[PDB]
Amino acid sequence: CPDAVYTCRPGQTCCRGLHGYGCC
Repeated sequence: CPDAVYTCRPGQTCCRGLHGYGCC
């Protein structure tokens, strides 16, 4: 999931981004 190191908001959805994974 994107919530591994990056910074996002609580309750985000694991959405495959350009860097492999990103917060929806």
